[PDB]
Amino acid sequence: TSNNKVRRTLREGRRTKRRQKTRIEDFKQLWETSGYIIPHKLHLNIIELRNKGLTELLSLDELYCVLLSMLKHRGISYNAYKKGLAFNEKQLKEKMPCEIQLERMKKYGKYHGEFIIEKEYQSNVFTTKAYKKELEKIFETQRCNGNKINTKFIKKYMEIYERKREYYIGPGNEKSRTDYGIYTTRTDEEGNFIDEKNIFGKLIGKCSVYPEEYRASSASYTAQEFNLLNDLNNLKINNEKLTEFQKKEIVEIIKDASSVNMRKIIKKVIDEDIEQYSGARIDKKGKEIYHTFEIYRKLKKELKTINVDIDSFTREELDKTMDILTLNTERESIVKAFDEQKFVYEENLIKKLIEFRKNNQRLFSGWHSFSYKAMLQLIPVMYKEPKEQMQLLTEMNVFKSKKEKYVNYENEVVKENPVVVKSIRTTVKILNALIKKYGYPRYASRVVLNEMQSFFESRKYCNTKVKVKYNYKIDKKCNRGLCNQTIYGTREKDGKIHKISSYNIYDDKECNSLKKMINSGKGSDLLMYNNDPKTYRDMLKILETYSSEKNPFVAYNKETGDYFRKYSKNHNGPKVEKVKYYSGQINSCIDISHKYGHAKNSKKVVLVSLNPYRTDVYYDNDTGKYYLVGVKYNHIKCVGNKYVIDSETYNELLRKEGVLNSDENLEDLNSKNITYKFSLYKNDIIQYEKGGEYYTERFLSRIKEQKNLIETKPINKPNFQRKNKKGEWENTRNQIALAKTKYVGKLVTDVLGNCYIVNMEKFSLVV
RNA sequence: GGUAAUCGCUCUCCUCCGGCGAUUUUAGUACCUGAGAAAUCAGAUCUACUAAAACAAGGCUUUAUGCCGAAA
DNA sequence: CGCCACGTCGCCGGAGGAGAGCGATTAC
DNA sequence: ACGTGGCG
Repeated sequence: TSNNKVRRTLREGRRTKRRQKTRIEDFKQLWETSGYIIPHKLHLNIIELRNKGLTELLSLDELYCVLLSMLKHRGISYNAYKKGLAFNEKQLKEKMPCEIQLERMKKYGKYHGEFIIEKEYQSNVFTTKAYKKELEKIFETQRCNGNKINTKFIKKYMEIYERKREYYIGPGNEKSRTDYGIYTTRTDEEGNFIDEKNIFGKLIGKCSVYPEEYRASSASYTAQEFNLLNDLNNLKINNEKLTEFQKKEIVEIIKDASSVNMRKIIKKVIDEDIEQYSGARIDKKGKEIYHTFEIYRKLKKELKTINVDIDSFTREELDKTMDILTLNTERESIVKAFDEQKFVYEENLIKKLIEFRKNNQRLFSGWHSFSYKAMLQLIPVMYKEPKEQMQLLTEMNVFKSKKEKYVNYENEVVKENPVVVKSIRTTVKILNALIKKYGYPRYASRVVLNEMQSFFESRKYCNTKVKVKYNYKIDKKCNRGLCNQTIYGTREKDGKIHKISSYNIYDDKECNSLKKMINSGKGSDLLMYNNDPKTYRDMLKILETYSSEKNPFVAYNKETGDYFRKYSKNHNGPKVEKVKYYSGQINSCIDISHKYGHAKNSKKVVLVSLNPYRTDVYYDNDTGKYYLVGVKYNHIKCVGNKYVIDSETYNELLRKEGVLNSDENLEDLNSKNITYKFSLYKNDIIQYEKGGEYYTERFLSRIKEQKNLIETKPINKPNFQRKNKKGEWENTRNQIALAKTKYVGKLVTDVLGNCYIVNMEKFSLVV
């Protein structure tokens, strides 16, 4: 679902960012080990340094800065994007992208790939060929100008520069075993690591007859033999069926033919006129559907120029080579696969097959359903006995069943969409529960229906009529969405630290937001944009003259044409398109400013909207006080199995909620009779006694700062939180203070519907 | 009805390799305001432009085409 | 202290498997 | 969906 697509985008982005950091670090190491020192003062006018280096000598500092910049924007190697590519192509016939960006700076003062200007589409997404040409020019100029660079440095820098792993290798290396790439963590009997040649190979589907074998590639010898036998076997001519001798002769002729016209060939082999035709699959659109050997004829006409005999090839060698040509698409993988195959190939054949793959890719459309085992079992009996393929399939009746495992006794069905997997898991859980209690009377739909029918027909004396649970559960996992990204920068006003969000003017919704903020007087009181007093009333002047019911700036550039700039006698003011404004205080935050060089917990840069994990109801028998000590996702140091809250970052919430003082700790609880009464997770069940009616409600989380604040959900349905008025469902919250109440209770509820009352739990420092 | 195989045309899922961004902190310049004839200085450090770093909090040993980390 | 309105990340490009659906069919 | 200040 959208969530796994998100997980993927983040994983790929993280891998690319980490590969970029490694690139920069390796460049720094090469700079150190080559006899040069990293400078301390960095230059900002990088592009002008590129222009200088094209012709004139550059210092070590300038060269270091330009190389560091180059390693970050090394371009792409092989709508607005394609049109921008066309413009870079038409401008690259004379010059390199550095000069184009120079001109963009000179006449527009910007570089990035967003240049709506009819409209022109200047951009920054260039091609690696131009960057490499620029690097070659720069390096040659510096070398000819008596620089300190030696050829080893340029060669090694370009080796670092062109770091690009291949899509069929993935992450991990020969010492960093991960199950996401080629170098895996599984160990053999000797303890050595396991190494593959291509990742997609294991993903190939199984055969439809023998479920322990890999399918065949539809471009080989045996595949085309089988398909041409099926096609010519079905045809009926002159109310006579083709005989075995006729089948052999027609196969020999069609293999030996260059262009196929089976009306003519068939009348030649039969030696009899033709009055009627059946089995011919002429398209109503005007195409004569035939299964003649296609890859055969092209391979014959191609390899016969260099005079290489395909008939000299064995069947297994041809099938194997046709499989590798099907899967492996690049030169290196193909060469390694042909090396692994002990058969010896001339380099001419390798190049010949590679160009054949690259020019007629459409032939290798996919994999034939069967495997080579069933195909080799079928073809000889297909040739000897002139019978239809479907009947020959059921002769050995190899499609018996797969009920052996089911009569021996989820994973046997789960293995056969990451959402319906969970759905069917819940279905089978409930079915087992009801079976143990009492009672036994699409692609996914077909699979699940067949599995249920098979399982219920495996039972003895069963007469079940199978004629044709939305992931409620609970949450118990760690390492979920920790925070909501969006790094925030915060400032200070009269001793209070306020988080600052910028407002985009050029968005209609935000244009209306600024409209209602300015008109209500709630903007001028804030000190944002008050640092320029003259630059503020210009907003009002532009606004009230052109208020309307649209974006005032849109009409401003439509009528006047000029944009909005900063007050200046010389009209030198940079354009204003985004205006910051205060948001409010921060109470819940993640202290990050220590990752910017600032002091610990300086709160200069924060991240907001943390997520909850658990809250532990606490009860003392001395007076029955309430301590709904909550826990959030940040306080957990987990990875898969070690859901450890740790000793610290748990007593601090304990103390803030009032359980403990500065001295008392997690061991000073028995003294006041303090221990768990429950352990509530998201989408749990809790009891309440508001006003002495018992309200059984779903616990969600803790919010705000007020002590004993619980958010509740209607037991019945979370999708009906509180419908207050006639026909509106406001998402009203159940912010409630549990400072003065007297009861709380959990009802562990399995799917069958039973309710279990819970008592003093063990502890929560799992692993 | 159901099953297998083919051909052509239209949608979805998983995995991998990259690019352009966006948001922040620090620094420079412009824009503002004082001193100054101006330059330049100090201070504001709001609105942009340019560099570097951060980019789920955090963890590894494999010190590198390094690795994990937002879904059963 | 209790209410209730605000506000939260996008776009491209190359692959390769694996699922379906709709038309023609050949049949069990 | 659901945190998380401000303003009576």
